[PDB]
Amino acid sequence: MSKLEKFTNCYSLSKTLRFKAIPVGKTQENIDNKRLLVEDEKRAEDYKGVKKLLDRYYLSFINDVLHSIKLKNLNNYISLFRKKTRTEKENKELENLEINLRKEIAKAFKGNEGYKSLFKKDIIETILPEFLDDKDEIALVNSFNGFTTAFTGFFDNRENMFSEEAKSTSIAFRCINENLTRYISNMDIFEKVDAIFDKHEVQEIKEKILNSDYDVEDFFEGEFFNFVLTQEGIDVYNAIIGGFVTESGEKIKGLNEYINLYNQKTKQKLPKFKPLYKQVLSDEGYTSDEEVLEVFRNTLNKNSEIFSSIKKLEKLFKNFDEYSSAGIFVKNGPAISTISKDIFGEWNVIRDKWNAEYDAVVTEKYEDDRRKSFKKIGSFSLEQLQEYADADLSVVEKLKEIIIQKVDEIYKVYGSSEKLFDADFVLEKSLKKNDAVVAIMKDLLDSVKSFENYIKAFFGEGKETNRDESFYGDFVLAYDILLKVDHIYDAIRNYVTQKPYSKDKFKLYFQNPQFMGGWDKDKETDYRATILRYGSKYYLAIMDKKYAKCLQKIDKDDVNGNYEKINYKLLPGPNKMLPKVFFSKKWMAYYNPSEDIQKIYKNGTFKKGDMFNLNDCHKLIDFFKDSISRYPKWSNAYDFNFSETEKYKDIAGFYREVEEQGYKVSFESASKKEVDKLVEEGKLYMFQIYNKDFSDKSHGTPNLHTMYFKLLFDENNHGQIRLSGGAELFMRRASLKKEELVVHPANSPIANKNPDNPKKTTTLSYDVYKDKRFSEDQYELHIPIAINKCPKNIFKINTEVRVLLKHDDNPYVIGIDRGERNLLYIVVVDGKGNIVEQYSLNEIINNFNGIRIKTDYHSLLDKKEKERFEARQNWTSIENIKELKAGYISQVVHKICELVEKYDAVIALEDLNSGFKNSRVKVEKQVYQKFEKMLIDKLNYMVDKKSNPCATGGALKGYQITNKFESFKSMSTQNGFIFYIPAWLTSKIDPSTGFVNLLKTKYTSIADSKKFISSFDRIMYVPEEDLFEFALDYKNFSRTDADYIKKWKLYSYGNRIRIDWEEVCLTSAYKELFNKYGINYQQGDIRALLCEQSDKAFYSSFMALMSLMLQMRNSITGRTDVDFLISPVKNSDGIFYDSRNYEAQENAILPKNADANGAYNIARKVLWAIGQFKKAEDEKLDKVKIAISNKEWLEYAQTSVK
RNA sequence: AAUUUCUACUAAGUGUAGAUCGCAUCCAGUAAAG
DNA sequence: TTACTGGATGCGTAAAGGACG
DNA sequence: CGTCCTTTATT
Ligand SMILES: [Mg+2]
Repeated sequence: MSKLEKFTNCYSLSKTLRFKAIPVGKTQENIDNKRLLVEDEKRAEDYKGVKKLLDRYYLSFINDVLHSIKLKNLNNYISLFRKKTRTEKENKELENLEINLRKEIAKAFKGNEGYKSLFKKDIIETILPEFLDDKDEIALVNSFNGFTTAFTGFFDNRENMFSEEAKSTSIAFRCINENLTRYISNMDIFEKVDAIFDKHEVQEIKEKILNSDYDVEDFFEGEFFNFVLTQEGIDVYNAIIGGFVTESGEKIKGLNEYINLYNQKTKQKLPKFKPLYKQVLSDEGYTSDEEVLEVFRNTLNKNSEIFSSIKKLEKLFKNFDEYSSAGIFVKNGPAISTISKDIFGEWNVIRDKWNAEYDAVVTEKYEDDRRKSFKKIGSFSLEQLQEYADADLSVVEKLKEIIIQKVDEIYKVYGSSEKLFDADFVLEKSLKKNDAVVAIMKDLLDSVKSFENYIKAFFGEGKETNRDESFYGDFVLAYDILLKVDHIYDAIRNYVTQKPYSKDKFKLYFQNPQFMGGWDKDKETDYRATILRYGSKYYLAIMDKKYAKCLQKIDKDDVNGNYEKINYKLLPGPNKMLPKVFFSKKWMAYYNPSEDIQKIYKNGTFKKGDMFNLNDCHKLIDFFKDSISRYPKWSNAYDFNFSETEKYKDIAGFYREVEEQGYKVSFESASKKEVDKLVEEGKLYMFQIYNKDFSDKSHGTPNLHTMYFKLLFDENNHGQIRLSGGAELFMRRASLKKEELVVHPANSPIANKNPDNPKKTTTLSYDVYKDKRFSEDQYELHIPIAINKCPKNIFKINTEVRVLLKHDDNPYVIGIDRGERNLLYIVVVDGKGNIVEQYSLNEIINNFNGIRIKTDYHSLLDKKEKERFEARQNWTSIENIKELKAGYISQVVHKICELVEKYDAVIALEDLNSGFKNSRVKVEKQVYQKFEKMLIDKLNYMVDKKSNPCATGGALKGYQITNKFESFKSMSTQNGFIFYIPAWLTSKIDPSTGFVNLLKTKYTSIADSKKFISSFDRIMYVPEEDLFEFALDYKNFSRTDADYIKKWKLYSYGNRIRIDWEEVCLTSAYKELFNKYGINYQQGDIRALLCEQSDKAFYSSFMALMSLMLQMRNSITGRTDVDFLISPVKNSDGIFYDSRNYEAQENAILPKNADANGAYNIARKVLWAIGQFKKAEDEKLDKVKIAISNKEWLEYAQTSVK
């Protein structure tokens, strides 16, 4: 009974293995003498050029069919689409009409005589040349005759456009699912807003845009949809909505622009038309230090247009007082937070001063309709913001001094960068080497980017009642120029952040358009590539064009050494292959098929469906079985042992066997002298298939991909991992020069980088070079493999995980959380919430033999964050931080694999689609999304390298506990052994009671503080404990619906940390506050005494002391020792939870700190989800809803503790 | 600081630990408030 | 002020079939 | 003829 070992052999997946290809003997000389690498480097450049020409005809062909087309269901479909109350029967009716519309478009493409020609040999040889009218381009298309097969990959990408399926690539999908849906949405908007378009206004658009051929009204009729399937038609429909610029250039207004003015001027909010997506085929980075520089000097020198727009905006905002503050607006969003801080010094006083009108009891249903109407507002005027400004304070004037300050900072940074704009300037060193120059460019780009992004706020996205067009004329003219710095900034950074070496490479064909397409022995002559073995080494052997049969004549040599030549036989896609070989002209004449058989096949009765007859399909199987016996190329290759015909449920049952049996890989001997003579003579080219695990010097654990490769040829592998066709071979030219490589010379000691490593220094007898693999031309071989090609353990993975989890008695859950003090933190938990393991993943411990050496990835990030600070915040140090985290999670992935294998344990992760990231965490959402992907990817085939391959868990019996990755958005609910969870109330929660602070202790008023004190049931001093006790029922406070116990007694127990920072003893601080105001706190219930006090400084110290008491999480930034969690509430045995009581222990039953609490509590929400499983029936486990609500969580956290 | 490739390395000396789905094609613009 | 690649397509083929000398 | 390039068949 192990939940893990029930998830093997579940579904197939493809993977690619990569290797260096090292030429052997005279291979590279003979490749050089034949100029093969030059031919292929040119062919790659021509190949990319031909595809763009091929696109042109494909584009032109699409318009021919799209213009002719007329959709049949159009009116009926649109009405059914519009009904908002459709029976489920009518929803399936709509799907049928939607499918038929896509089929009308696709069948219009595929019904042509011409369609079949586009993806055949003919297009390059004949159809394209006649189409083109340029002599040069026709010559390029002519370069690829006899090379048509190599275009197959490109053809398929285009076949996707003409599919009828609802897929992103399809034309019919763009037309029907996307454009037609938008068209219908625009008809709805049109009828509401039809009248406001002026009679003159429409007659304009008909002559200016339409050219008088159609009326603007036609474009919002359903039957007129056919016009807009073409890109030409889309351009016209979008032009009505957006507006047009004629050949004369006169600006023509658009319908959506009219709507803007109306809703603006009348302070209304009518809807606006969606433009139509482009058709599917209608219409790069800087490459050198000289180009990167040339753009910086051209776009940002002191007489560039961007610098001209800065001088105009300086003159515009210098006259800020001259304009109407009622017609100047600031877009609502983050810019409201910033500008609020800029002038008052406070983020949320602008928040308050419109809360001032809007602001007293708070049901969250009212608090959302509060908080929401809030977000609805689009912008604020300078007058509205001045209405918020206290008297004697001018909002416009101190905005002027802030904007003007930002332009003066640009001009100062220009003077520090002035020599970078001399026509005389030349570059001494490369930019990445030249930290000084890159820092100068960055400083200037930043000062202009920040000025741009800050000024962008003065829009109001209007859509805005009467705007100061005198201000927004000069402002829009200058800003559209200034906006160009965004593209410039991103391009220059992306260049500096790049690596020094280049991964650029090109494909090698060896003059075969289907080169190395497959490995089948019979096709070895046609493909001219095969695999050899000599001891531990493996080789790719390529037969030269003039000697395709040279390897076939070789025989085994009894006396001398022998290569092992691969014997690879595959029967691919038997459902696809079996008919073509048996219904081919060549075989159909040989073997008389009874009319029943060709009927059944032409009728489709063997295929499952309403046309399906078991006996008919059975008859087809026996026909195939007999023909396979008569077909000896197949019968002799594979030892076929078919199940008896009568057993088969469908035709796929017979195919499934043929597919599994249709695979064989063995090796044949071949004379090493004869083969090596072929290589010497130039008849054969030989590369060693190589990574560093094949080196003589290599020792210790190999790469997981090295194991996959060797297992392809291991006789203990029985179709678990098949060697797939479609391998490719590339040349990646050297990107670095050897003389320019960083060297650590031999016999001189090199300092080690790891602080934890005891050995501080290493000395070798040989030289070592940084990035040596890019200082030389390198072949690389890509090999596709097929894992679990015939899966036998067919079940829905989530349903099985739910069945096992329910009936599993002691479910183990692995919780993972992101901490502020800890990159990641792990808590493993048994089926009842007890903590089994808890530790930080700040240090990755690497094992080699019995030795252990750890790496503190938290200290690595700390040193690189300090390196970021030094040298401002350099473009590279951010990349170095981004890559180091990416390599960190690849270490953690294996640490979770062990824990899943060790505890047979389910994983608990944060749902990043719902939760909100505090940004105190070191691992930002983006790096964590990447992690949760890698976790998914590894769990499709989870393998422990150090396990014996035949074992379950080993490289031949990998675990499949996770479905294939789909999207970041699909990382919700559950993916097999992984459950995604909201992070709400996982850290700031007492693990020993489930208690949470639901109180709002922010001070607003004396009157608001009095109702707060009165809402408690009792506040008294407890002499026998020297504590203050605050009894409360959460029902007497607002926004407290989620709590389940309701009644709690708080205590001023222990210390807190106020935030610089100070330590506050709660009990004595309350006594200090009460003594300052003459309150007698020993006199039983004190509640009347506090409310009697009339001083506001009392209630502010009182609310602040309540804030500290309910602040269960206490930290000092920069003090990793202080992250303690303390509860103001007692448990069952009258103990207060204090996380420092458990951080001391080696094995603690409760979390050791705030970061462990989250990982502890993320795992407990899975336990709740397992609890819901144990409530349902085996058949309805699919129906059980996993997502936990805050009210279900607080009920579980407060009852499960006991 | 060597790598099929990536990160961390130097890991006891031409390398260590973990990870690693390639190749082509198309369409995109969202986000985001204790 | 944000950092946007993120989504989905499709192949991972041997043997029929034909063109060209 | 052979040889090389093409085209094909799809639960
Ligand atoms: Mg290794």
